[PDB]
Amino acid sequence: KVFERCELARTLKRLGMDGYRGISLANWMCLAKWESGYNTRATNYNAGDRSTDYGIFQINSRYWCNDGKTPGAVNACHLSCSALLQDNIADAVACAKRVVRDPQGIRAWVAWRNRCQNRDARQYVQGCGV
Repeated sequence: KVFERCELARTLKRLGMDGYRGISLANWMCLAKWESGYNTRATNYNAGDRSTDYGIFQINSRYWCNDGKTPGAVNACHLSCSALLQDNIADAVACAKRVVRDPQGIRAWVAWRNRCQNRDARQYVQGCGV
């Protein structure tokens, strides 16, 4: 499913992402925008290390979910990576929450540093009623 901006904004808020571990909703919106373009079926194979990024937040199979083919991987979210490709994003959200409970926080995603950190991210939630 490809979410519309405000549609996703409202959904994330209801799932309790606003301010989760100090991360504003606008930051989560910026992250999903640059990782998948708000697309839940997005997948990306990293030929360099044999891992795959799954779903709306492009969560990596080496640490967060199990896909069985990634060498020396763990499954910290205790989820099949398949769960991160559903239209309902409840599981992807529960896993993103797990990722940021680690010391790096939102910085775990390099794309966040390049495209979101120290920027005016208001634009991602403006006019959405959240």
